[PDB]
Amino acid sequence: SRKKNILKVIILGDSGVGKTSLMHRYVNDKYSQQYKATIGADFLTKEVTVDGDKVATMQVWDTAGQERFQSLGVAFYRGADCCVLVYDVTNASSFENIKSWRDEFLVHANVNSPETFPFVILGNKIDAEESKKIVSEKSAQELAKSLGDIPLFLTSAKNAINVDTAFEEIARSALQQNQA
Ligand SMILES: Nc1nc2c(ncn2[C@@H]2O[C@H](COP(=O)(O)OP(=O)(O)NP(=O)(O)O)[C@@H](O)[C@H]2O)c(=O)[nH]1
Ligand SMILES: [Mg+2]
Repeated sequence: SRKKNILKVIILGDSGVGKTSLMHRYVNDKYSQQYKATIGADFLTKEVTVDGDKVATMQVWDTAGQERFQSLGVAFYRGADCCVLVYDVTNASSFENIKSWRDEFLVHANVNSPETFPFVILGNKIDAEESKKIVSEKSAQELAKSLGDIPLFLTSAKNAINVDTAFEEIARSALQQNQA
């Protein structure tokens, strides 16, 4: 009935990049222009089908990007099946911080094979005006390759662009990690 081997997904990234917006666009297909800043760590669940015939339940964990609001530490990272690294295409420092988030996860999630553990990078706010978008796709692809050929998706939680495609890959990678 209730107890399931869920697929545990952690979403990480700087404050302001749109992690909460992405979680709500994925799980509830809704977008609110103004969410409160996230404090601690909470999750939502979504039942999904992976690649046509596998049913699973995703547990998507949303986290606090601001250090003053990280009041739960990082122990909840353990047991994760996939880690999502979000940057804002309009914010260079959020992009520059992607590897430190990857590495923070790796130190504390106690995964057994860091080299094969699935990461997915999301460059969010691709709907922004072109003049505001300062992180290039080319630059993002270079980083994703350098971190181990991790998948990169450009998204908009606001306009519902590519969040479904991205989480299709998050779900398939999570399931593969969960079952291997
Ligand atoms: N243009 C645009 N703005 C977005 C998009 N997604 C989120 N935003 C804005 O980015 C801002 C931060 O969004 P939010 O989801 O709360 O970010 P967060 O990463 O959860 N912040 P925190 O880490 O503090 O909880 C808000 O102003 C939000 O409206 C998007 O796809 N496009
Ligand atoms: Mg948030």
